[PDB]
Amino acid sequence: VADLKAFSKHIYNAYLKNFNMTKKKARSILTGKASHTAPFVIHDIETLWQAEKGLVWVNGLPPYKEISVHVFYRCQCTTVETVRELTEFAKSIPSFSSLFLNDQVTLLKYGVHEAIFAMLASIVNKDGLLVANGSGFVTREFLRSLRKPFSDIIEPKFEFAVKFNALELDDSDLALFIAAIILCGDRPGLMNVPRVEAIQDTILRALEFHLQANHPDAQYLFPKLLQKMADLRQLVTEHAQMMQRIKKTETETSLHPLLQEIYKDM
Ligand SMILES: COc1ccc(S(=O)(=O)n2cc(CCC(=O)O)c3cc(OC)ccc32)cc1
Repeated sequence: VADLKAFSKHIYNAYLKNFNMTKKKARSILTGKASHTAPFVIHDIETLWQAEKGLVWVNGLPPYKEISVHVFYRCQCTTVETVRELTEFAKSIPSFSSLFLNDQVTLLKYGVHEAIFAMLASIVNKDGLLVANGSGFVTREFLRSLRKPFSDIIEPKFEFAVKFNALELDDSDLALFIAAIILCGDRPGLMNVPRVEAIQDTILRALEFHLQANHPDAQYLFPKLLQKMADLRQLVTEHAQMMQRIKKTETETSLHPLLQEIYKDM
C-alpha cells in the first residue's frame, strides 16, 4: 500500500517515454511565454494553405477532396498516430503485456478514443488546439466553420476539455488516469476479466494515493475523475455514431482501416 508509489512512477515513466507531447510542454506553448516561438495560427482557408505550404507541415494523406475533408484527414492521421503511442504506452505496463494479445486488442479497441479525448484536453484551450507537434494552432472558430458533418466532430471534445482542464491535472496524474482507462474490466469480450479487474483496481488505488500527495487541498478529485471516465465513455459512443454517419453520407471521404476496425462491432 506504499509501493503504489512505485507502480505510479513506473506508469509516469511509461507515459514520458511514449507520448510525443506532454501537457507540460503543451501548456508552456499555449501560454506563449517559455518557448519564444509562437505556433502558426490557422483560422481560415488562406492560413491553412500557408500552413501546408511549409510554415507548419501532404503527410501521406489520402487524395485531396476539399477543405473540410482535408482537415478531417489531418485529424484522422493524428488520431491513428496517437493510437500507436497508446499501444506502446500500454505495452510498457508489465501487467498489460502479460495479457494475451487478444485481450490487449480488446482493451485498446475500446479504450483508445476515451484516452485520446482525455489527452486532447492537454493541447486545447477554449479558443483552439495545438497541431503539428506544437508548431501550429487551429482555432475552434475555424473548425466550426467547416462543412457539416465535419464541423460537428470536435466541438463536444472542446466542451469536455474545458471542464476537464479546470481540474488542473498534471502529466503524472494523467499517466495514471490513462492507464485506468486502458485497463478496464468492463470491455465487451474480454477473456481474462478477473486479471484485468485486478490490474484496474491497483491502478485506481494508486491514483487516489497519488492525488492525495499531489493535490492535497483538492476535495473530491478522485470521485470527479471517475465521473469523467464515464463522461468519456459517452463521448466515444457519440463519436462512433458521428463516424457511422460520415461513413454512410460522406462516401468520398477515406476512412482509415484501423479506426474502421475499432468502430466495427462497437
Ligand atoms: C488534430 O488532433 C486531433 C486528434 C483527435 C481528434 S478527435 O476529436 O478524436 N477526432 C477524430 C477524427 C477522425 C478519426 C476518428 O474516427 O477518430 C476527427 C475528425 C475531425 O474533422 C475535423 C475532427 C476531429 C476528429 C481531433 C484532433
